[PDB]
Amino acid sequence: APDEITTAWPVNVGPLNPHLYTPNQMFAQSMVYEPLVKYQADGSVIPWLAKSWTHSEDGKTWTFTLRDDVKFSNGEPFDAEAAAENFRAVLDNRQRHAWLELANQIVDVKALSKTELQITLKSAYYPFLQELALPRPFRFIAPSQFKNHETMNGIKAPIGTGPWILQESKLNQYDVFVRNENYWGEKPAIKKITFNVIPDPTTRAVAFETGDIDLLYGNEGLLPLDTFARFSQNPAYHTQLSQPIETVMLALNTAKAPTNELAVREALNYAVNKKSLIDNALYGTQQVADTLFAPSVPYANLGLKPSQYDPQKAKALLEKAGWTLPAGKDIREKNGQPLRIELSFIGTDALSKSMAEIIQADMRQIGADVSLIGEEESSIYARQRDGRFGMIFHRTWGAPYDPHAFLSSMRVPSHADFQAQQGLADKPLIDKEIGEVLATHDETQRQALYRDILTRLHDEAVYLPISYISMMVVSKPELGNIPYAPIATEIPFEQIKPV
Ligand SMILES: O=C(O)CN(CCN(CC(=O)O)Cc1ccccc1O)Cc1ccccc1O
Ligand SMILES: [Cl-]
Ligand SMILES: [Cl-]
Ligand SMILES: [Cl-]
Ligand SMILES: [Fe+3]
Repeated sequence: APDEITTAWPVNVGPLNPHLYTPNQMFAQSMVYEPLVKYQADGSVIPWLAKSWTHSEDGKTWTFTLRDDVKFSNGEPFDAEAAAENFRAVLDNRQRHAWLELANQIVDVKALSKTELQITLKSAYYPFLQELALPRPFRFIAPSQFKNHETMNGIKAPIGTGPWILQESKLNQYDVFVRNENYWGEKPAIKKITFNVIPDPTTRAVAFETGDIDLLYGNEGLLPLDTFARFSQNPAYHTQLSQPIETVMLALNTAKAPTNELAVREALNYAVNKKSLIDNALYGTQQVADTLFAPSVPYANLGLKPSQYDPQKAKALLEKAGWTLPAGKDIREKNGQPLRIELSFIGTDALSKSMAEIIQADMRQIGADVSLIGEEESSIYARQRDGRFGMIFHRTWGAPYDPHAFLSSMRVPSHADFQAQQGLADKPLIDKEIGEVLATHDETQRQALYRDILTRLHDEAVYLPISYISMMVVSKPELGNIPYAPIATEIPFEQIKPV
């Protein structure tokens, strides 16, 4: 059976409501549900469920011409009415989509005919098409599967137009997908995909070694990185490591002592030998990051000055700010108060703990006492939401979220980035400029605004960028080369071709 594969995920795929978040898993929502326009690696979108579109003067009114040959997996038609109903269902839950500015921008969605769909916006929102292309929430479930003409209170069957259909799910055991034999587009070569629920990274590696799974595909947490490196030399196996997809960093709390001091945040940014951190904890598998966004990120090639590892400079910065060493102690003090910073992380995540131990050791060497606070996932999520941290691990979102959607979300108070930035004197100016950059028509102004926002965030040392991380693959050689999807959160199962 070379047209059936078995893979793994730490949890079940969830209900596969196209319009909700946890516990829905994005890769799976993307397997079943499809967008009007599809994101491509080059930053553009191509026609998808919409074959063409135009906008008014006045980029506020958009009219999409939809395909007329698409059916949902249950045989019901996809048309402008079905699409319009989906937009209504999403926007009936508007507050849950605040992070995504398109959700605050849509004023009206109307089916003008079976094939003409009209969307009107508040303002001329530039990233409109890219946001329609996201895994969620703007993808389409058969409206017959709404509950009481909504999706925010749940759905019936997870019926999409996509190339995969969920066959069955068993909580804490597995999820099975089958090829859609009535897909409007190209038939996948793979007919069946089974996801075994395997929460532990070493258990996932063991399941591969035993032959129990055929494919593992994910970020730096996919499997232990020492094991991945051994696998890459094993001629019985296939492995891949993509080019970097996003940044991993610390976020520093500018509203909490002692990270409220610019000098402290600058010093911390000179204290870490990132190459050593990566060679120590990540087995050399990732790239050093010195800016929030890699220079390859749209609008982010700004020539920002890196803070290279320089513990002499880190110490001098702290000294100048009045943090000095008592005899004969290693931890600096100012006004008799110790230079102590809490780093909270998920206590069961071994990679986080490994990185945190390295960070603690590096910062001790410059006289900062980092306290490691390892907690359960729920408590960490609460800390980020509410600003109850000194430092936390954080990551960017990858294409096409970076930079515009990541920046957009910095304005949302109940999230880590706003919370980390809350202490900055220029936070209001930053949030103003983020609003402006999303709305601006003037392309030179757009570049200037991105420059200013990213330059302030960099110069104010809000983050401590660590690494640009890659997607990783481990596979049975019989599966062949495994492609990557343009959207960092999607897995392109329909492009796998064992041939
Ligand atoms: O992540 C948040 O801060 C809030 N999420 C909005 C932005 N995410 C997009 C999304 O969830 O679709 C960004 C994102 C990008 C890439 C991978 C994962 C990911 O979540 C919504 C969100 C809400 C509840 C639980 C988990 C969630 O992700
Ligand atoms: Cl989740
Ligand atoms: Cl490797
Ligand atoms: Cl001072
Ligand atoms: Fe999210």
